[PDB]
Amino acid sequence: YPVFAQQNYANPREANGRIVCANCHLAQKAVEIEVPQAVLPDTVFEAVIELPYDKQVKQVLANGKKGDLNVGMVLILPEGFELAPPDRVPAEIKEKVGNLYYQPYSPEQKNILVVGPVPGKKYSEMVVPILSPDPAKNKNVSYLKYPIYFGGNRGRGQVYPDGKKSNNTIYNASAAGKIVAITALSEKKGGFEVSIEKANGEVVVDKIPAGPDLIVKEGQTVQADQPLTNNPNVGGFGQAETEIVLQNPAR
Amino acid sequence: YPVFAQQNYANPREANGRIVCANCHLAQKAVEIEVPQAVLPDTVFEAVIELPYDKQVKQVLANGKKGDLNVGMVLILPEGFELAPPDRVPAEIKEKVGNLYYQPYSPEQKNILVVGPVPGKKYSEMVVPILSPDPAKNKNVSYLKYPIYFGGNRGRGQVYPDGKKSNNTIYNASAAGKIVAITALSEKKGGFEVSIEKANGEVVVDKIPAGPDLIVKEGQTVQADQPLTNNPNVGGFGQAETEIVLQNPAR
Amino acid sequence: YPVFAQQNYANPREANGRIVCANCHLAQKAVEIEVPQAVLPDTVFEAVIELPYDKQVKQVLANGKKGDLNVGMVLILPEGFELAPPDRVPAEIKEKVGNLYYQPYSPEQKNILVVGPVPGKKYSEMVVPILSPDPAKNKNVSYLKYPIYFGGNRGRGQVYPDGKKSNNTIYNASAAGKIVAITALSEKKGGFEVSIEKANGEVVVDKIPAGPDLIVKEGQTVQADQPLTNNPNVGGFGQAETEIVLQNPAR
Ligand code: HEM
Ligand code: HEM
Ligand code: HEM
Repeated sequence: YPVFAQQNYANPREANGRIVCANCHLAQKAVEIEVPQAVLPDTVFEAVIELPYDKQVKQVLANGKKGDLNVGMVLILPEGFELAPPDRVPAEIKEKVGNLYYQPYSPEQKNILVVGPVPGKKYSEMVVPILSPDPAKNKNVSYLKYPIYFGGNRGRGQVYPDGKKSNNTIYNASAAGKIVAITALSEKKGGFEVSIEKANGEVVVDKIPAGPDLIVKEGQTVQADQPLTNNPNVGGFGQAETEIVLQNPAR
Repeated sequence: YPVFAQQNYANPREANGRIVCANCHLAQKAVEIEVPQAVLPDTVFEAVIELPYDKQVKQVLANGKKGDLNVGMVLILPEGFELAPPDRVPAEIKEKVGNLYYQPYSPEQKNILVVGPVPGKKYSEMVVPILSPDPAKNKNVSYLKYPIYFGGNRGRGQVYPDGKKSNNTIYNASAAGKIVAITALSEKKGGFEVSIEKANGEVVVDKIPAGPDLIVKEGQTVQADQPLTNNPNVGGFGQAETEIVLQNPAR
Repeated sequence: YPVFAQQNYANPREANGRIVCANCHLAQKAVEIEVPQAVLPDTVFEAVIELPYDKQVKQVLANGKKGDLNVGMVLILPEGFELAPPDRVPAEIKEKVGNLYYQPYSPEQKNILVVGPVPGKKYSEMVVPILSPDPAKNKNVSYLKYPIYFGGNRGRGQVYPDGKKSNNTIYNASAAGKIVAITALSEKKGGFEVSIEKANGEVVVDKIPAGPDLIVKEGQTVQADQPLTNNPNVGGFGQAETEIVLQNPAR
């Protein structure tokens, strides 16, 4: 979740421009963002983001069951830009925003906003109220064309903060050998146990949680790291970059 | 504690199933819950929950020493279901339950119960006396197969409501540089103070409470937010789910 | 803006005499400046500048729309000359000067004045109240014929300090190929996305902000750097040079 990024990465955007969500949300899926080409200083504007996907397709949940997807994002704005205060957000805009609670990536990064998890059904499109800075009061900001970086995700990740794989990813053979057995993990607790008899005769047992479907058969020989299941993931992460000009007014 | 969730989260369960304890109890540790396949209306059934862990493995305590772990949990029951009143719990069951005090998440949420902190050595397994609602009198409940969500934790968390870290977690360098000095935080209580000479001459001192162990030496160089200690945490949070059929008496 | 020059160029005039505004305001447009041929020591005189342009012609704004042009300038006076303080400017002149706030290029360069952005509608002609030095006190100056350099602009520039293009300039193809598609960058705010399929099947997408007009069509084949739009710029930067004699009054 955005909280996983926050708790494990001080900067959500890596040197090459990759947003850290990608370190765990391994599938790529297009997203979009639009902001006005230009805005006056100390003015509230809207950032409209889209995280499209097929609402009819459900995902594997942590409990192994199928369910709806949820969305989240991280928006990296120029230094000085901030989430617009509620007292600066017009009712018409609060209406478009809805019941969302944008938060700064950290108290020391008010220019980086996150939100989520929130229902994909209702928030595949979101509006972010942003307050532009004033170069006349903030020496760290100028009347320039500034880049804006966006990262948007839908669906559960493939790996956890501890490095363990979630049940929403591909599982591969720990060793090469003949599959001598495939046992159902339980009755309520789905999953499987794949026994691989190595060339030396030792048997290893690979545990596979419920979620992914097996693509291997008993008696089948597999190579080490060969996929033993398909990929159950139906979600993905996408990035988009845009820009905005902080106008320099004067009459 | 379960109270932290109560004081900070209105709903302990998020849309995808994640239970809020996960926000501060970063370690994942399986748990189990079992209830009868079905139950008649207005009847007391027992929910048996387990929070297994090696009782021989001591955890880091707040004072810096190693000691026993406590357990806690949040149980999400369908509306209408509540803790069975004492006058409805048979002597036999009260004896199994023990001196546990299950409390509603809030006065308006009797269908959500919590317990803890309580000694894991004595409560690694618990019995919760539940009273099934009566569709005949409660129109908000019907004869359906109802889900039951459980979240159980053992061991101290890694972060508090305000973001501060406990001493039962990993401490990382607050800045990149070379460790020019490592001093004891407390002469007698342990803990450390690692002085890091930044790449700009400026020296910073990172305080490390007693509890975790240092994995860096004097003169060593470290990167921004690089592990200065191990991860002392031996506990964990886990979620389990189940279901029960609210039976309609024939005749 | 004049501030871009101030923040990026220590000296607004290069050795060859080109004024730094020209590094970003690529269209040359005549300007005029007049100062009397001579002035007495410690005397307030006027510099009358003209930044002519067709007031009926609107320019492209940063937001993509059309609007008025702002003007600004840099005035390089001989060492010792400065903006005449208010107490030394006759109401007659202050009235001509209007509500303009001439400022030194930097605190150390009182002899170099800048102003703007200000509306060209009202300030296409400006009056600058200058105080001549006195070789009797400022021995760094004498009774000579001194050069004066002027740089005046109107309209938005073509490139920012970081090299990014503004939307008030020509956009060219990033690579040679055939335009396989042209879509709106913004559904309601304009702008375009030109898809160029180059020889080896690869496709690149050039983003053109709202402002310039496309001079190309889908199905058309272009060459690298070939203009994809017109030049929306209707403003311009001009320089002028004059001189003034610091008189040595009979004694
Ligand atoms: C970082 C800014 C970031 C975003 C964006 C993000 C979003 C996100 C959402 C919306 C969910 C819920 C999806 C759903 O369909 O329910 C979610 C879930 C998981 N994430 Fe995530 N996530 C971001 C970053 C990261 C990082 C850096 C990690 C881990 C270190 C990570 C991992 C995961 C995992 C695992 C899940 C699934 C949780 C589960 O229910 O099993 N994410 N993320
Ligand atoms: C919510 C339902 C929830 C549970 C379950 C839970 C349990 C729990 C226990 C039983 C302890 C004590 C364990 C021990 O060995 O002493 C405990 C301790 C801490 N918790 Fe917790 N906790 C739940 C939720 C949360 C939340 C949301 C936070 C904070 C915002 C949180 C944090 C912590 C921390 C830190 C501790 C350590 C306290 C200390 O001894 O210093 N918990 N929790
Ligand atoms: C320096 C002495 C200098 C002057 C004079 C000048 C003036 C100027 C004005 C008055 C404007 C506003 C015009 C309008 O119609 O809105 C303006 C705008 C831009 N400038 Fe400029 N400018 C001078 C110098 C420079 C320099 C050296 C740069 C860049 C490093 C530069 C660039 C631009 C750009 C681009 C703009 C457009 C800003 C926008 O509205 O998007 N100028 N300048």
